[PDB]
Amino acid sequence: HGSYIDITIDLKHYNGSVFDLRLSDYHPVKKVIDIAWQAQSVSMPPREGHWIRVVNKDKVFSGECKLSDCGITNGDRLEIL
Repeated sequence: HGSYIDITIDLKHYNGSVFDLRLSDYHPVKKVIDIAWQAQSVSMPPREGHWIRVVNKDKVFSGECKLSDCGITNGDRLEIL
């Protein structure tokens, strides 16, 4: 169910790492955050609100939005705030 997209996650506001991710766009922008914490050594944790900024598009989305509904596609870089 959905459609696979290749994106980049940027933890600039945390340990500063950057990884690439491929997942179904029917997922909530929030999913990128769960995955981010599982995959990386982020001794933080994440900030409430779960807000993301699509760097290449200079637009912020609520972590509750559906990725597809945010026009987020391959190439997009999501900066977790």
